[PDB]
Amino acid sequence: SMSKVGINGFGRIGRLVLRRLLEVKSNIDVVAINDLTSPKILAYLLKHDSNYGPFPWSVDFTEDSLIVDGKSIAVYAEKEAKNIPWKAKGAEIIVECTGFYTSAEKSQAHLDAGAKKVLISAPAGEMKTIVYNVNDDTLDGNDTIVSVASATTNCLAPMAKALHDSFGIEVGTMTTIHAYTGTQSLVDGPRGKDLRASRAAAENIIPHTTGAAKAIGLVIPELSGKLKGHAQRVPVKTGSVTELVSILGKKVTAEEVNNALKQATTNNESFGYTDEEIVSSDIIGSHFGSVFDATQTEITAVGDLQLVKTVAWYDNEYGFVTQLIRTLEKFAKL
Amino acid sequence: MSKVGINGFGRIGRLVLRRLLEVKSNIDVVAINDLTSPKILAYLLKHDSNYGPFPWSVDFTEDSLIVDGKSIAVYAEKEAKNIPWKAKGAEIIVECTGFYTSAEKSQAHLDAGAKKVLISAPAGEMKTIVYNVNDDTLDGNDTIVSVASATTNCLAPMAKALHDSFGIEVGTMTTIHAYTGTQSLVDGPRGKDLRASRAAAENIIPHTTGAAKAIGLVIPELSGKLKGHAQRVPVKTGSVTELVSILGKKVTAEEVNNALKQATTNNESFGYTDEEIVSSDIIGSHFGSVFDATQTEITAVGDLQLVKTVAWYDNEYGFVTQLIRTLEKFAKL
Amino acid sequence: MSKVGINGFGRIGRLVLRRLLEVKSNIDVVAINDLTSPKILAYLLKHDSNYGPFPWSVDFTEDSLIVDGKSIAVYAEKEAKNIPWKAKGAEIIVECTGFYTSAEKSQAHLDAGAKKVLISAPAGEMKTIVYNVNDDTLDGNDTIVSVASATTNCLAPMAKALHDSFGIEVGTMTTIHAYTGTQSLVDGPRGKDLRASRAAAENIIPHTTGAAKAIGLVIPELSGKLKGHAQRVPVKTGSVTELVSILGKKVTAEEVNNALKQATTNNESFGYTDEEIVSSDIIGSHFGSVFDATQTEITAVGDLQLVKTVAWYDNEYGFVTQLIRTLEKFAKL
Amino acid sequence: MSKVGINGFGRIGRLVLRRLLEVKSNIDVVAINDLTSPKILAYLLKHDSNYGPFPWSVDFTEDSLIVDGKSIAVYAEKEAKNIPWKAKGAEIIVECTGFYTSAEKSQAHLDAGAKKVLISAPAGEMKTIVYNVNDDTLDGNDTIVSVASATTNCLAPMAKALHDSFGIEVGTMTTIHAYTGTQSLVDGPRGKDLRASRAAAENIIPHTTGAAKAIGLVIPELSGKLKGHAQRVPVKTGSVTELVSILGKKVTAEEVNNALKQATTNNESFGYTDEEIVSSDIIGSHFGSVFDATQTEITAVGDLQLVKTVAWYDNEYGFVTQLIRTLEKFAKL
Ligand SMILES: NC(=O)c1ccc[n+]([C@@H]2O[C@H](COP(=O)([O-])OP(=O)(O)OC[C@H]3O[C@@H](n4cnc5c(N)ncnc54)[C@H](O)[C@@H]3O)[C@@H](O)[C@H]2O)c1
Ligand SMILES: NC(=O)c1ccc[n+]([C@@H]2O[C@H](COP(=O)([O-])OP(=O)(O)OC[C@H]3O[C@@H](n4cnc5c(N)ncnc54)[C@H](O)[C@@H]3O)[C@@H](O)[C@H]2O)c1
Ligand SMILES: NC(=O)c1ccc[n+]([C@@H]2O[C@H](COP(=O)([O-])OP(=O)(O)OC[C@H]3O[C@@H](n4cnc5c(N)ncnc54)[C@H](O)[C@@H]3O)[C@@H](O)[C@H]2O)c1
Ligand SMILES: NC(=O)c1ccc[n+]([C@@H]2O[C@H](COP(=O)([O-])OP(=O)(O)OC[C@H]3O[C@@H](n4cnc5c(N)ncnc54)[C@H](O)[C@@H]3O)[C@@H](O)[C@H]2O)c1
Ligand SMILES: [Cl-]
Ligand SMILES: [Cl-]
Ligand SMILES: [Cl-]
Ligand SMILES: [Cl-]
Ligand SMILES: [Cl-]
Repeated sequence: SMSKVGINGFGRIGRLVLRRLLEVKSNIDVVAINDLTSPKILAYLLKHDSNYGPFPWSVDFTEDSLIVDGKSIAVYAEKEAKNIPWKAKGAEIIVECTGFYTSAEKSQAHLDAGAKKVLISAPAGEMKTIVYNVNDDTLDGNDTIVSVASATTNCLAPMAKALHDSFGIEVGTMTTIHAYTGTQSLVDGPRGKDLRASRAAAENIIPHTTGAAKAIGLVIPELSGKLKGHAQRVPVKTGSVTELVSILGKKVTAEEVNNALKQATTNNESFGYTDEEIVSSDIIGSHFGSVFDATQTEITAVGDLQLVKTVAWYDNEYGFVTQLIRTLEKFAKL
Repeated sequence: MSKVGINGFGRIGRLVLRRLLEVKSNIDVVAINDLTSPKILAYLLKHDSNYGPFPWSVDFTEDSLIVDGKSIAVYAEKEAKNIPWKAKGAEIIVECTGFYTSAEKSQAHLDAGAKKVLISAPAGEMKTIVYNVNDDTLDGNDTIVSVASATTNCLAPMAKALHDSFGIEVGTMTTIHAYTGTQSLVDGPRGKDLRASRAAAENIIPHTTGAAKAIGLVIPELSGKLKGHAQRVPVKTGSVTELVSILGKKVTAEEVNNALKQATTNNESFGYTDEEIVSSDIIGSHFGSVFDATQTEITAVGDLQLVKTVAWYDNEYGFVTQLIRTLEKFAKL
Repeated sequence: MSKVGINGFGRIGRLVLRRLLEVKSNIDVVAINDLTSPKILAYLLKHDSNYGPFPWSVDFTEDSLIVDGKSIAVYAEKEAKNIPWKAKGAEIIVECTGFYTSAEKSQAHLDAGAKKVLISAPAGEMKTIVYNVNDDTLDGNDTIVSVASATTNCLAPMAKALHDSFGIEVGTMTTIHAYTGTQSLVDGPRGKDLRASRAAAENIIPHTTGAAKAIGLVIPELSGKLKGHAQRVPVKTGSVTELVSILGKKVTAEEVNNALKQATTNNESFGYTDEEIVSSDIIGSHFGSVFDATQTEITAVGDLQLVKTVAWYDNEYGFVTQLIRTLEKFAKL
Repeated sequence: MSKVGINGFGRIGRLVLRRLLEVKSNIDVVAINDLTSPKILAYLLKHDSNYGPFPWSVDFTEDSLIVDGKSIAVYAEKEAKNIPWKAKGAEIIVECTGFYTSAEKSQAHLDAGAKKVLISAPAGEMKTIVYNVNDDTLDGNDTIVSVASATTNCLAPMAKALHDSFGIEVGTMTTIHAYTGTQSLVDGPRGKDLRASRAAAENIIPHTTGAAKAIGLVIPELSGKLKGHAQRVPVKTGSVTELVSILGKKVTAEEVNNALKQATTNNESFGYTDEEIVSSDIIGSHFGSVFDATQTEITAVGDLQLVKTVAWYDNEYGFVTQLIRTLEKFAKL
């Protein structure tokens, strides 16, 4: 069993990866970290978190390492993945969280740099892409580079799966009202080519493209090409919600849709259920990838024309991370 | 009837007066009712967190505002039946408190000596007006009317245009809506709406709204064919409405965009953009709705088609501009 | 041991219960009074926008909350003299409504059957306790006591240490303070504080506070020597207190900081940090005040010296841990 | 001189243009350098999250902006020496990038054919100007000059008036300051400054500034007498500076306010308010600083006296107005 892990990109997602690993007392062992800064700065960011608060374990550092819960972790500072000295500590599986290696072509650099497998924390083109407890059974021993898609995908997928299986989804469109992230702007200024991303993220509702629905065929093959959607990025720091409007393959009531979602969430560590009147901050630190909200279910019908709107919460930082880590633990034991 | 009183000199009520002054209306605000002192109403009029300084002079006396040199009586009667509207001859009441959103309740303004009420919110089965959609329905004998919600003013012009051009068979709405005074600053009781008891500037809060459900009051042919809800989020004003529809015809995005553009032409109430705007860009809008071509989306599989269309709105000032047009026509009957 | 009643199950009132259970306190909370239904209180206790899910089970009946399987009676009496405290034998009331902040007002809890009241806000000239500064001034005869504001609880430990080590000749205080429920979500009337009427999540808002003015109730040697005020800013909790002092002695930054470290040693109410923290890092703190040596500043010209000292506080949970420490001593008397 | 280039079409860079157009300056912006396309600078000039739509037409080509029907070249040179300032006759450079804050560094604008540079930030030991305090120190032989920070333009007028009337023997400043582009959107490395790495809109963030430390360049007799810092907070623009001074005379609050009223009278750079304003009320201010008499505070204990004076400022637009004033005068020498 491959127990030894490297994290590339010790950011929002990367830091939480470590946090979650120590929280579930995993046999997986983080032996090296690569970013662009000093151990001092990484230690400060790891110790102090604006969203989840103080790190639950001891954090200290050296000129070339972090010391977390008494255990030493090497820190490297290589912009180019192929130069990361992963063999020095035996980093076997790389959790790729930088945002700059989101393809097989790009992420294979880690293999050149001496790692064995790569798990990418973002969509990454047409490669094996896993949403745990939806399609993790498609994983095998020959998968060497894998994607876990976006938080949004981990939110949409299990909801869509439940619907697909119970009723059919003949066509649908998704809007996620999504917390702001590092790809957006603090103040109005250039942010590559996306004009909207240029705008101050905490002062606006900002429409934003996402591939979650578009590329859903990678997770649920039978819905391939049948979903579209987008994001409205809004001023909350983490916690998001996905709405899916579907034409289903069967006439339904709200109760029928809600019972089917309940069943699919039963005995399911990835996919939660609620009928409580919750709001976005209640999902912060969720250990699910998705939490279906029965109180938002809505059936609109005129004769035989039926629209069905299903809604699910997700903590796009930690909740997602819990999915990444479930996927990682299975990856390592193949 | 050129003389007006305002009940509820709140976010809507105050902007009502700003807008009347902005368009040099021959309507005359003579009286204002609220729950507080003139000092406090005057500070609030003078200094606005969303729109900045009042462009006119503002002073007060122990019973009045003086706005741009003109005296406006202030009353503090929590029951509308006790507002002395006849003292300064207030004929038309712009009801902006949120406590009289029905025929039965706003009757109190007429028992109190006014002739007409225009309610700044939905109010059941009464004439409900979205200006430049169904304003031709207003009548000389109408005494109590609604301008519905800001959300309704945003949805209706979009739904009207899609209805006329393609037909809407069924549809559902979500508005990503700026927070409002019906919500809470900090977590705490807010009557019986549990979601509304939560800190509004720190949460995405789902919230019910009749905008889609009551659309039949504005566009009879769409009666019962829409439903919808809001997601309240931390921006102070400026909101967006997404409508997802099954249309009566197969379409292209370009065809939808051009139909909509046609409907916005020479339309003081319904605006158009294909610029990559965000919500703060709608703050101060003088339209009730601004349709956004950049977010049009056609999802097609074989014969099936879903069409997502989206319009922005300044739920405060933009809605107010619709309220004033509706009031300018209401007063000349 | 003792049985308590909570009046005002609000931001402070709910966190009092959370903290009592977290420390496995002997105190049993037996009754709660507020203005609403058990359903609404259970919703609010369960789901907290600042601290997340309640760590215990929460349920309700028509007259009660059930928390970790223990029943707590719920009443809805706006006048404290009508709260049936005797029905469950609540002898110590934790007064958290904002409406009984005087000895004559909180007396009504004793007329209703309680023995002692601890008030969760400044309450005039009464025994006013900052735990680990002046908790020794409590005795078997006190029946109504105050714990001051969160700001007093931030200020008084810093001021006491400076007092004891160097003397404070005079000083002034400014706290950059999270917004609270006394402010407004949207621009609108809020009693006679004009500034409190303005949208709290969208402004820096100057705001009056007695923490400095009434510090003598907690540190008698400093009566009349300190003034200050707050700037309310848009963070939901997490506040910081700066104090500019002329000290009695003449000092280096290092020396100020050593004095404060000693004062924070084996002191569960008052903490120290030399880490570059920001306000969200204090959220959930089990201190009333955390002195920050990084912000210490000595400005000096000739024999003239200004000393600025800065301390953080979670005005919500942090304060509450102080209230609970004080509440535990006050029960045992 | 009437021919200017802007390096750094950022928050400050864009408002420079907006302001020159607002005052009908007979300076013309002929060229603009940044790191992006004309399409992106046009989108940004046209849509502003703080100040709304551009008041004038904005269009572009692949190498220019068309603003109010006039062409302005756009270049994208990382290094200032590589900028074709020569080409359109760029005489005075407004250096608003943050990256060329010295004489040596802004030299490069001269090495590429510009005469003068006006830097929009503190720039070490060079001629540093707060308009209507020390603009009389500008001469014809000046090439590279600074207008310091917004905080310096806030602090200087107030300090100047206190110094003239009473003397400041020593003093310390805290500015409660709107977040800027130098801070982080989410927790992440921002060079070596640990505090600047933290999410700016979710925290009160202590932060260093030289406004007080370098006041000597603006007010030579206050040299080395002041210190201070900032608490960055979650508002988008609009800040406030607090100064605690030991003055050279005993004073009342009335005496301190009248002296400030006098200094502000027919002073287009420095404003006065007796109204209970909040940060958003300063947004769009045409002053560098607005002294607020409602926050003046005198703490007296015998011969010892601390005086807190407080001034508001729009760190974006308000600072800009000072910049222009200085620019217009720099041009004519
Ligand atoms: N934030 C979310 O909501 C979220 C959710 C799910 C997935 N993701 C995805 O996870 C990835 C990381 O997101 P994030 O939000 O943590 O971003 P982030 O900016 O917080 O973190 C990126 C980290 O990588 C470092 N980095 C950048 N370039 C690098 C390089 N060449 N080499 C090494 N380190 C480098 C940065 O210094 C930073 O620590 C992205 O692909 C993102 O799309 C994000
Ligand atoms: N804010 C928006 O986005 C928006 C948009 C469109 C319509 N509306 C509607 O307009 C109405 C007002 O909304 P708002 O945002 O201005 O509310 P708000 O809370 O800002 O204002 C309400 C005003 O009414 C006063 N008031 C309350 N009860 C009263 C009584 N019994 N008598 C007299 N005055 C009383 C308050 O003091 C306050 O000044 C509501 O019906 C609301 O649904 C709001
Ligand atoms: N930062 C803080 O929030 C903080 C810190 C220290 C002290 N305090 C003090 O504690 C007290 C409460 O502050 P809060 O933030 O919890 O307020 P809050 O508004 O969150 O809580 C008040 C609660 O009291 C209830 N209430 C109001 N009037 C009542 C009455 N007559 N009878 C019974 N219940 C009533 C409300 O329904 C609400 O649940 C205040 O005196 C406040 O100054 C607050
Ligand atoms: N924001 C404020 O409140 C404020 C107030 C007073 C002074 N200032 C000062 O003004 C300057 C600009 O601040 P800002 O807030 O506008 O920053 P900003 O980040 O908005 O603007 C910086 C602009 O410079 C551009 N840029 C960066 N490097 C460049 C280069 N090498 N060549 C050309 N362009 C480059 C960026 O693309 C951006 O458009 C800073 O020096 C700051 O200290 C800012
Ligand atoms: Cl590489
Ligand atoms: Cl898509
Ligand atoms: Cl509905
Ligand atoms: Cl005081
Ligand atoms: Cl300094």
